[PDB]
Amino acid sequence: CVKIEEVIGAGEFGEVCRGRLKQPGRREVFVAIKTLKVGYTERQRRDFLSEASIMGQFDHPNIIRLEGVVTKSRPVMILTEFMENCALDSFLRLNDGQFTVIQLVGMLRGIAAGMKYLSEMNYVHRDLAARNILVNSNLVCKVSDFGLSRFLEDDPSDPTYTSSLGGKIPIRWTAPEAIAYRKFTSASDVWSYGIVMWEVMSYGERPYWDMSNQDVINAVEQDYRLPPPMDCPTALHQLMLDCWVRDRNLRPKFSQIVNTLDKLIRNPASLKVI
Ligand SMILES: *CC(=O)Nc1ccc2c(Nc3ccccc3)ncnc2c1
Repeated sequence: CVKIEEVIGAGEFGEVCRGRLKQPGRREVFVAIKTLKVGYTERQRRDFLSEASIMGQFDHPNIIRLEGVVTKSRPVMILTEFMENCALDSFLRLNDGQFTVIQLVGMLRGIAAGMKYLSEMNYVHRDLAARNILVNSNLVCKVSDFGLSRFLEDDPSDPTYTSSLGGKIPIRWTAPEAIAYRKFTSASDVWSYGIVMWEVMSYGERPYWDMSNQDVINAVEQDYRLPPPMDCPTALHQLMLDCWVRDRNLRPKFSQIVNTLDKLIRNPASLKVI
């Protein structure tokens, strides 16, 4: 059924590799295979498999699909569909200025559609960032998690994640109430989405640049907000500003985000105003 082709990276419970899957009756496809490390503990086997149960609960075109889970043979495997263009952040950094605005709004509409599905089921992601968005050959963007351990680290002195009692926290992507009081809701994912919008419109620039993680929290509290990226339509920036309102009750819902993006797609002339 499954054959590993090449080790593409490492995960927190073992290795992550590219391979092939032969379904009985269906055509052979390229898949991503997660393996459990040799000499694993009772907790590690439970934690690795529980992450498959979370992913296995979702069926949507903009959410990474779980093909199957191997449990009979040791080491155990998690099998998901292959995403040829890899992580959205690196993909945009390599393809700088190569897409029209319509194509970028299309990428954003998919992420928003995927996040709307998650919000319906009262699922809070807690780590929505372009680094956790996977892209396929048809440029379809999918909300991911529990993937590669490695990620882009622009400056280890202002790391992407800061350790917290409950969990790791990505300062630049997290809502100020989430940072301050661990108030993680679908409204704090909306703040993260706004950050993702800015990542997509800037072709993978670092949110807040040179500013330290502490300077970000302070600037945000003093009502600073990221400026519009170069040649970004005003409507999109205004949408990012709605996502970044301090009052979390005024931020749009993911269904409202989808509707605004569909409205901009229906009237493409509106996207000329910069
Ligand atoms: C270029 C590159 O590294 N491409 C990748 C990386 C990761 C990945 C994954 N990750 C994943 C997420 C959750 C569970 C298991 C694996 N899936 C699909 N394609 C890729 C491509």
